Amino acid sequence: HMQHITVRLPKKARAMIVGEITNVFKDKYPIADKLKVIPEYDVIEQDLCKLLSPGFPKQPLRVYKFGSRITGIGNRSSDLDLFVDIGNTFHTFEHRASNATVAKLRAMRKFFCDSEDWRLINFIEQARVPIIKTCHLPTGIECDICLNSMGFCNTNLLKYIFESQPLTQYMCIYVKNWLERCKLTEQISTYSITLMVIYFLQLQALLPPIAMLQIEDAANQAVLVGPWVVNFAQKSFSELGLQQLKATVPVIKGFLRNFFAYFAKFDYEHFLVCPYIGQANVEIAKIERMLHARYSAYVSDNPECSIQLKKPMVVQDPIQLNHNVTKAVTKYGLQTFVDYCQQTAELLEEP
RNA sequence: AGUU
Repeated sequence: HMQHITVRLPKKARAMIVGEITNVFKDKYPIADKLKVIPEYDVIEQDLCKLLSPGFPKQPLRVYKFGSRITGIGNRSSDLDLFVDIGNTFHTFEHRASNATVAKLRAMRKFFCDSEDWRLINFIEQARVPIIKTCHLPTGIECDICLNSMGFCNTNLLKYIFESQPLTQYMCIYVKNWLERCKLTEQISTYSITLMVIYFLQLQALLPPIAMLQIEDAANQAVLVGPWVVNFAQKSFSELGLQQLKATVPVIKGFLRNFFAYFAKFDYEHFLVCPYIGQANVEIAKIERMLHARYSAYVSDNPECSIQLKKPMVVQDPIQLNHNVTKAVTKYGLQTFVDYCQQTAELLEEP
């Protein structure tokens, strides 16, 4: 009994949806806002610089913090993501880590192992973005350490979006928690659903297309990481012509109802979630011809690194345009997601 | 498949 039967929304999610929206945020939003900046992070950054510099003498070293804590959707149990730039690699793109990058990460491992200030949790060199997971013992904060600047770049984009249009931030906190209660996080990450929220609000004219923030003319040049444009015009929404909403409980509830209803009925077979273009009905069959000329040139030289479109669910990263962030979602995982969306939208209704 |  599979495709003809709806996957039942888990009880742990149902209780939270049917419970008042207020109790969702009463603690979670103020906590998430406070975790954007705490002094603990300066201790981590300084300790990490002190730890690793002797391992890379005569090379510049800068640490960049990113991820959910930094954008404003974290909680006390969230990891802190850290990009360690040794030797000015910020503007270098590696879809999969180079051997040189792996050798650098390998060399970093023994420092965390040897240092009493850090507990090594895992060393993941075979991931697309290899990482060292380690606990910073003085603060107790778990850190994911990588050698790839792109997550930092999209964090700064999210931070601008969230600060300009706080509704986005409230919605992301809600759907992050919904994913956890639905036990969907193995298939759909917090970052993936953040891009889905962004795209949904773009369709409502509440957020700009990312492409529109990256016009290349006399006033505005690109910051490039490989072929990707990672900066954006930090224009006020007043200049952009976009209204800025106060997120209230009824406002949030109404947008979340429409969010879940929209992704319950989205045609994942023919369309992709596309915060770069930020318009309705962006066709899987067309997207590769809609990107900037650097994309086509990049795939010409990296033919196995074009966006993976032959997948049940396509959500394109707005900066790293060759990345379908949901490429690992299975047909049954997508069916589960859409069913959960459908049931959540129903429970958020008030006829 | 593992950060975002």
